[PDB]
Amino acid sequence: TDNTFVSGNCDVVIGIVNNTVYDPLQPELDS
Amino acid sequence: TDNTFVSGNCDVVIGIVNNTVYDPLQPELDS
Repeated sequence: TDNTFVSGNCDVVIGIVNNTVYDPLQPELDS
Repeated sequence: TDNTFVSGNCDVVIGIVNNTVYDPLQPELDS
């Protein structure tokens, strides 16, 4: 999430794909 | 906070206004 940014949804961009975004906030909450 | 940068204070800036900043850490710590 620090390297990328969110804008809109995935129903507009042509050729878009799926992946898993590793949020740095997640493991720190579980630590 | 990810789209704005903090510097100085609200006494030196001329014509500054007041607003609420969305802290991404707030709903994550509450969740």
